[PDB]
Amino acid sequence: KVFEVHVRPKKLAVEPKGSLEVNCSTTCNQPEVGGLETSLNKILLDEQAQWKHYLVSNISHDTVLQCHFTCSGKQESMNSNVSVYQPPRQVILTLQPTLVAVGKSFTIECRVPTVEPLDSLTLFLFRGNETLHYETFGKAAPAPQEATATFNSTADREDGHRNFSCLAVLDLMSRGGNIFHKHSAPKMLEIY
Amino acid sequence: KVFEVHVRPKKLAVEPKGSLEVNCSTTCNQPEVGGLETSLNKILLDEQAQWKHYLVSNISHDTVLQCHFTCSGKQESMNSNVSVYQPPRQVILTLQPTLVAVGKSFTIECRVPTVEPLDSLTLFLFRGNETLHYETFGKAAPAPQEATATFNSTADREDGHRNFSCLAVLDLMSRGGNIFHKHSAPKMLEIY
Ligand SMILES: *[C@@H]1O[C@H](CO)[C@@H](O[C@@H]2O[C@H](CO)[C@@H](O)[C@H](O)[C@H]2NC(C)=O)[C@H](O)[C@H]1NC(C)=O
Ligand SMILES: *[C@@H]1O[C@H](CO)[C@@H](O[C@@H]2O[C@H](CO)[C@@H](O)[C@H](O)[C@H]2NC(C)=O)[C@H](O)[C@H]1NC(C)=O
Ligand SMILES: *[C@@H]1O[C@H](CO)[C@@H](O[C@@H]2O[C@H](CO)[C@@H](O)[C@H](O)[C@H]2NC(C)=O)[C@H](O)[C@H]1NC(C)=O
Ligand SMILES: *[C@@H]1O[C@H](CO)[C@@H](O[C@@H]2O[C@H](CO)[C@@H](O)[C@H](O)[C@H]2NC(C)=O)[C@H](O)[C@H]1NC(C)=O
Ligand SMILES: *[C@@H]1O[C@H](CO)[C@@H](O[C@@H]2O[C@H](CO)[C@@H](O)[C@H](O)[C@H]2NC(C)=O)[C@H](O)[C@H]1NC(C)=O
Ligand SMILES: *[C@@H]1O[C@H](CO)[C@@H](O[C@@H]2O[C@H](CO)[C@@H](O)[C@H](O)[C@H]2NC(C)=O)[C@H](O)[C@H]1NC(C)=O
Ligand SMILES: *[C@@H]1O[C@H](CO)[C@@H](O[C@@H]2O[C@H](CO)[C@@H](O)[C@H](O)[C@H]2NC(C)=O)[C@H](O)[C@H]1NC(C)=O
Ligand SMILES: *[C@@H]1O[C@H](CO)[C@@H](O[C@@H]2O[C@H](CO)[C@@H](O)[C@H](O)[C@H]2NC(C)=O)[C@H](O)[C@H]1NC(C)=O
Ligand SMILES: *[C@@H]1O[C@H](CO)[C@@H](O[C@@H]2O[C@H](CO)[C@@H](O)[C@H](O)[C@H]2NC(C)=O)[C@H](O)[C@H]1NC(C)=O
Ligand SMILES: *[C@@H]1O[C@H](CO)[C@@H](O[C@@H]2O[C@H](CO)[C@@H](O)[C@H](O)[C@H]2NC(C)=O)[C@H](O)[C@H]1NC(C)=O
Ligand SMILES: *[C@@H]1O[C@H](CO)[C@@H](O[C@@H]2O[C@H](CO)[C@@H](O)[C@H](O)[C@H]2NC(C)=O)[C@H](O)[C@H]1NC(C)=O
Ligand SMILES: *[C@@H]1O[C@H](CO)[C@@H](O[C@@H]2O[C@H](CO)[C@@H](O)[C@H](O)[C@H]2NC(C)=O)[C@H](O)[C@H]1NC(C)=O
Repeated sequence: KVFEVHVRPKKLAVEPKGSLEVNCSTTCNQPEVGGLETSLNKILLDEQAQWKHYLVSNISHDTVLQCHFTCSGKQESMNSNVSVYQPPRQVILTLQPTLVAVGKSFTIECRVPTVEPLDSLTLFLFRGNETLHYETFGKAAPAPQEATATFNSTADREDGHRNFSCLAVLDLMSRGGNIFHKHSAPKMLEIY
Repeated sequence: KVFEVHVRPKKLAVEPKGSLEVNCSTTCNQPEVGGLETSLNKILLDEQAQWKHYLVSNISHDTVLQCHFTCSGKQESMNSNVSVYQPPRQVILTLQPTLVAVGKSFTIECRVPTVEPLDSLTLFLFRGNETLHYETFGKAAPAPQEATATFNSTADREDGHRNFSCLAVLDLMSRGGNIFHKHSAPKMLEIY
């Protein structure tokens, strides 16, 4: 007979050394077998015939939790995707050269050390209040765990009075986590 | 190739809700498989290629821990016997009747509520400083968890001035535990 097995939470992001509670349940009344399989340490906190609640702990990297139940010789299962993350904590802006001749080129560069996963980190390069460029990571250019975005522009007369800045956004929403923002201190360019 | 697997401690007695650390080791250099199997909650505290140290917890009744390692497709293993215990905490002595005619019979009775395992509990019936009787439990007469020892004697003139008492001894030495003693308050008989 067709039965279901569910895991709450289906996905969740947690920081290094973090932990989480998982409720592994099924529609089967008397499961012959039932459990949450994981490579991490786990404590069955509580169970009933139709569910088991565990506390899984000390998560260091992405990992999958396998929740399963056997009903009349038939096994069903469902996984929970746990992701690790460290939010942008420092965002540095650099203008190269700091002194530029009007109408000539310069390089804006943004760097965010220690942030993961990087394939969910996007950096924005602003000028005053206009977005000049932005890029998501995760293809290799400083990828799983350390990123940088550099853009070239030409110095304009108005850059004598508008700030350049960068914004890091770690969107963990599709990984069961939230959205983290960190702005850099603004930097003005010296033009002549 | 012949290898060994050892568990420390080979046996241990612990109280209800207690816990213990187990060091599961082998002589095999690179075990393909290795672990401590148990029905209790367990935390791998630390490991090396030749050992795993776990903290097993919340022990409620006797239980066996299965320590195993696989070396080149061959499995070896060794168990650790965990016993639960609650030491004698109260020992009551009763003389029936309290007033006895010299040369006539009376019943000494000792009772120790809540003590386990009972097959390692021995009660002693003393008169002054002489052991009158003693019995080990574990055959059914109030057995796994609640015991009583009753003995009959004839009232003697000297019982007018010597105390009757009982001593409970829980010897857990063959179960990896220690030895617990609890005496009862002394009771004198009234003879006429
Ligand atoms: C957990 O992670 C796995 C790994 O990607 C996800 O599996 C994919 O799920 C989609 C949607 O059903 C399929 O199209 C893919 O083929 C699956 N890939 C694999 C390797 O199985 C799964 O969906 C994730 N679940 C959640 C809730 O995040
Ligand atoms: C774990 O999840 C299960 C499955 O959804 C929960 O079970 C339900 O719990 C509520 C309250 O106990 C009941 O109204 C439902 O009917 C229960 N369903 C079943 C099949 O028993 C359970 O409460 C959760 N447990 C914990 C500790 O979070
Ligand atoms: C959480 O996980 C980490 C990584 O597995 C554990 O760190 C190891 O700890 C041992 C023993 O304390 C050290 O000898 C290792 O060098 C550590 N490895 C790494 C990669 O850091 C940490 O101990 C775990 N925490 C708990 C409470 O089990
Ligand atoms: C950045 O701020 C400037 C204002 O200092 C914005 O300029 C606007 O220009 C548009 C079109 O010329 C007008 O609709 C607004 O009235 C102006 N705003 C102000 C405050 O003067 C500019 O649009 C803003 N850019 C972005 C991307 O928001
Ligand atoms: C921004 O300008 C810099 C500096 O002129 C460019 O860097 C040069 O790139 C070429 C092609 O990759 C290299 O061969 C040169 O050695 C680089 N110059 C120096 C001085 O190192 C860079 O390509 C530009 N980037 C963008 C995004 O416009
Ligand atoms: C460029 O950035 C600087 C640095 O934040 C801005 O200067 C601040 O401006 C406010 C409003 O006038 C003052 O109360 C602060 O004390 C200033 N801080 C410093 C360090 O000077 C400046 O407003 C920005 N310029 C533009 C054009 O947006
Ligand atoms: C753990 O408990 C088991 C259960 O009795 C003990 O197993 C017996 O061990 C003796 C000595 O080798 C054998 O003669 C018996 O046949 C075994 N019985 C069974 C059912 O296997 C074991 O010795 C105990 N170990 C310790 C250290 O207490
Ligand atoms: C667990 O038991 C093992 C096996 O006896 C211990 O390993 C020995 O530890 C000492 C010090 O580390 C060494 O001198 C021995 O040579 C080790 N033997 C091997 C095979 O490595 C281990 O120390 C114990 N671990 C804990 C945490 O108690
Ligand atoms: C230690 O083991 C006991 C016995 O398995 C656990 O007691 C159960 O606890 C649940 C949830 O707290 C209660 O709903 C049950 O009625 C209890 N059963 C019995 C027989 O007492 C106790 O929770 C365990 N402790 C830990 C920390 O897991
Ligand atoms: C109990 O105590 C009495 C002493 O009050 C013991 O009587 C002893 O009797 C033996 C043999 O007649 C003598 O060797 C001792 O000198 C006596 N002891 C004393 C203190 O007078 C009696 O032996 C003791 N019984 C036990 C079992 O120890
Ligand atoms: C101690 O004396 C008591 C009381 O006389 C004995 O109890 C009797 O035992 C018989 C045989 O089992 C029963 O049929 C009677 O009903 C009991 N008498 C009463 C009043 O209940 C007891 O057997 C003696 N025990 C010992 C160890 O000497
Ligand atoms: C019988 O038991 C009683 C109760 O312990 C003993 O009485 C004690 O004796 C000592 C020594 O003389 C006194 O310091 C205590 O205060 C007494 N307690 C009580 C409640 O009276 C008595 O010594 C024992 N009798 C025999 C013959 O051993």
